[PDB]
Amino acid sequence: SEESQAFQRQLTALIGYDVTDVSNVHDDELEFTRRGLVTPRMAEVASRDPKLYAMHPWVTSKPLPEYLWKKIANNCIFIVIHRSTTSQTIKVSPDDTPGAILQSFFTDFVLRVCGRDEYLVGETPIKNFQWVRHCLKNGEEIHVVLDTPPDPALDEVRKEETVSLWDCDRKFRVKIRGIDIPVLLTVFVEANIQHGQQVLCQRRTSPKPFTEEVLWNVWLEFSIKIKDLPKGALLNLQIYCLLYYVNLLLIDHRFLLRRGEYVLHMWQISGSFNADKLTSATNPDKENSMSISILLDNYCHPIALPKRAEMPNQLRKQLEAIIATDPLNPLTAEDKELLWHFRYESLKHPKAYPKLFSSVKWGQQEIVAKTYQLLARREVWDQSALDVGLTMQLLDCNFSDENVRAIAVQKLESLEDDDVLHYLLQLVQAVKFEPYHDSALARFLLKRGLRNKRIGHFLFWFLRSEIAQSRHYQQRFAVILEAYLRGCGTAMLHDFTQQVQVIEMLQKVTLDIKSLSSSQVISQLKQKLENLQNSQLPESFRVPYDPGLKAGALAIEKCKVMASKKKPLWLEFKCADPTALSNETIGIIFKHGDDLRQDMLILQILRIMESIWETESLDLCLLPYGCISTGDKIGMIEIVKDATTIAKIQQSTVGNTGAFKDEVLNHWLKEKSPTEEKFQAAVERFVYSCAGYCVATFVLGIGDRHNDNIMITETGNLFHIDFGHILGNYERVPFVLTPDFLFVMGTSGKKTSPHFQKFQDICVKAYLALRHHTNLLIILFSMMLMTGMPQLTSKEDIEYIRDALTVGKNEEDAKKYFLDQIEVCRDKGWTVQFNWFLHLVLG
Ligand SMILES: CNc1nc(C)c2cc(-c3cccc(CO)c3)c(=O)n(C3CCCC3)c2n1
Repeated sequence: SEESQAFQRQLTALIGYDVTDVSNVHDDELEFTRRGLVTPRMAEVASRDPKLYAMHPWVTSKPLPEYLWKKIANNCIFIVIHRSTTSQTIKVSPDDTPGAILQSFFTDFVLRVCGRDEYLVGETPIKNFQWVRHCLKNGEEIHVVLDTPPDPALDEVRKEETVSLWDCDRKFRVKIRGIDIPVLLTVFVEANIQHGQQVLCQRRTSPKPFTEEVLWNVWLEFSIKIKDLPKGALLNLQIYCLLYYVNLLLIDHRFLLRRGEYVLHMWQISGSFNADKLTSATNPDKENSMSISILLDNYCHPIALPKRAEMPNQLRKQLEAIIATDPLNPLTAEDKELLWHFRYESLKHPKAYPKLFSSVKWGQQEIVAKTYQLLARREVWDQSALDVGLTMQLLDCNFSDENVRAIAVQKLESLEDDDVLHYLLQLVQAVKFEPYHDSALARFLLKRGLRNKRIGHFLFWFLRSEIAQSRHYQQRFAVILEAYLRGCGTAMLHDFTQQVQVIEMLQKVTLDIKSLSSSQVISQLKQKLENLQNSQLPESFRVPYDPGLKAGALAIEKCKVMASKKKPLWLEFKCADPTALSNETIGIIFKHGDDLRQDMLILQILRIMESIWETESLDLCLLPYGCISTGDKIGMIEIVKDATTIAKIQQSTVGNTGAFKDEVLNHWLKEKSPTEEKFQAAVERFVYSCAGYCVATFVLGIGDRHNDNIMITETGNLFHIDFGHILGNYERVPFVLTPDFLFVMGTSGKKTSPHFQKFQDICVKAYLALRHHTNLLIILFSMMLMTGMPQLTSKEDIEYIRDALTVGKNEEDAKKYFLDQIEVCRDKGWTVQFNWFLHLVLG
C-alpha cells in the first residue's frame, strides 16, 4: 500500500529517529527484531478488551491504607455527580462497584472525572480507584460528570499484511587489521571476551606510535574454545595509550558464531562503568570518529550454537550467611565454589539465585549445561511471592544469559498494572543491559505498553527521551517505540501527535529566548507565544507528566522568562476541559541545561519510597512532582502551585544577606494560613513532610542540599527539587533540618518540644521501613547510577547506599545511627547553609 508508506513517515517523526535507516548498522539484528516484535504486538492488540482499553481505568488491588480509613466518616464516601449543571451528591459504600453508583441513580453511560481524562469504569470497588484514593489523601471532593463512553472504534489499528559449535575445539581467535583516526603516544588494542561483566579471556597487541593510521595484521588467539563461547558473549575491542571502545556479540541473534570482516566505528570516552559501555551499537559519526578493523577467521563456517547428597553444619551455616548478605557484598572464590557445589541446596532459596547464578563459569560449556539443568528445577523460584528487588538483580549488568534473565521477566508478568507504573522507568532503563535487541523484557514492556493506555503513554515518553539523547541506545529503543506505535491505536497515535507538535515548538521557543541572554527580552517571549497560539499549536494536548490532564490555550499574560543563569520559560496553560471543577491553570517549566534524566530517576525512586511506606501505613507526604526529559539537557517540569523556595522566604525578611533568621518560616506559615487552626495542619504537614525528605534524601545521598533547592507550600508541604545539580555535577551535614524547620516544630536550641519528638518517631519508623527493603533500594539505586549518572559511578559511589541503609546493623543499632544523624543537624545549625551561600552565591 501507500497508506503504509506515508504512515512510516509520521511514526518516524513521532519517534524522532528513522529506524528503517541503515547507515549505522553492520548486520540485520534490528530489522530482525522489528520483524520479531510484529507477533507480540498483534498478539496483545488482538487480546485486549477494546472497552476497558478505551477508558483505561486506573485500578489498584492493594489494601486501602490506614490513614485513608481513619479519614472516612463511616463506610460512607461521597461523590458529587454532574450533568447539565444540575449537580447532586450521593452516599456510597467504599465497596460500591462503579456501575452500581448508577443502578443507584436511576432507582448506556459511564462516570467520568471532572477535569480529567479519567473514568471510573469496570468491575472494581471505588475504594480501589487511584483518583478516589487521591481525593481522600489530600481531602477534596469526588466530582464526576455522568457522560458518554468513548468509542473503541477509535482505537482500531491500521491494517497489517551446518556444523554445530560444540563440535569445534580450536581456541577462538580474531585478527586485528588495525585502527585509523582521521584527526589527532603509544597505542595498543585490547580484545576482551566478556559475559555479563565477567571477563573470560583477554589479549592485546604490541604497542605502536600513535599515528593517523595503525595496522598490526596480527592474530590474537584466545584461551576460549569455540564451543565454550556462551550465547551473549561480547568481543570487546578497546584502545589505550583508555580512549575508545566498541563491542560485537560473538554469537548472533540467529545463534551463529560471527565470522567475517568488520569495520566498527568506535565510542570516545569523556572526562569505571556505565551502561553505554556495554552497547552492541556503533558510533554513527564517522567523519570524526576513531574506527577499528578486524577479521574473524572464516572458512565455511555455519556455526551453530544449539539450544543432592547432604550437608555438614558449618557449611550450611557458611551458606546461609552468603545467601544473607546484600546485593553489593562481593563473592569470594571460596564463596562461589561453595554456592556451586551446594547449588541444589541453593536453589531452594530464591534469595540465593543472584549469588548462585553469578558463581557460574559461563566460559565453560559443561557448566552452563548444568546450570541449565538447574533452571529446569525452578519450582521454588516459580512458587514464591513476587519479590521485585530480587527480580531486579537478575536483570542488571551482571547477568548476560537470557535464560536467567527470562525467569526474572517471568516473575514480572504477574505485577498488577499499578506496579508496572512504579518500576516502568527503571525496567525501560533495564533494556540497556540486555545483550540482544529482542528480549523477554523488551517484549514485556511492549505487552504491558499495549494493554494499558497509562503505561503506554509513559512508555512512549520514557523511550522517546532515551532515543533523543543516547546514540548508544536509540536504535534499539526506536525499534521498541515503533512496535508500540503500530498497535496503540490511531486514537492515542493521534494524541501522541498533538503532544509532540506542541512540546517541540515550546522547546525551540525556549532555546531561542535563552539565546537572547531583561526588559528587552520579556517582550519576545510574549510575542512568539502568540505566533504559536495562532494556527499551528493545536487546540489542546495531554500534559505529558500527567496523562489525565489536557492543556488548552496558553496564557501569555502569565508566562515569562526567569532569573536563572539559563533562561527557563514559566509557561501557564488553561485546562482544555470545561467539566473542570476549578479554574487554576496548568503550570509547566521548560528548561535547557538541566539533565532532567536524573530528576526523573530520583523522582521515581521517591514514589517507590512513598509506596514502601504505604505497606507499613505511614504517609510522609512527599511531592514527587511530574518531570519529563524530552532531549539532552532539555525537558519540562510540573509546577507545584502556591510554593516557594525556602531561601526566598529568607530573602523575604532578610534579603540577599544570608544572615539567616531562625524564625521567618514559622512566620511565613501563619501569614499564609487561613486561620490558626488549618495553620496547625500546615505545621503537621511539615513535620511528616520534612522527615520524609530527611530520610529519602539521606538514603540517596542527596540530603546535603542548598537552600534555594528546597521548597514549601503556603499549606505546609515541603519538598526538594533540582536533583539534577548535585549528583549531576558533583564540612557537611546528613540532610537538612535547619533552625527554621526545628523552630516550626516547636524546638529551639537545646530544648525538645513534642512535635519534634514526633518528627523523630517518624524519621525512625520511616528510616527502618526502607531498611526492610535494603535489597530493593540497593538495586534500584545501583541501576540508577549506571544508566543515569554519567561518569559518577566508580562503584565507590554505589556502595554509599549500603552505609546509609546501615546493612549489618540491628534495628536498635539503627534507630540510634539516624538520631545521631538528626543530631549532627542540631549541632551544625547554619554553618552549612551559610556555607553553601558563601559558595553558591559567590564562592
Ligand atoms: C512554584 N512551585 C514550583 N514547583 C516546582 C515543582 C518547581 C520545580 C523546579 C525545578 C527546577 C529544576 C529541576 C527540577 C526537577 O528536579 C525542578 C523549580 O525550579 N521551581 C521554582 C524555583 C525557582 C523558580 C521555579 C518550582 N516551583
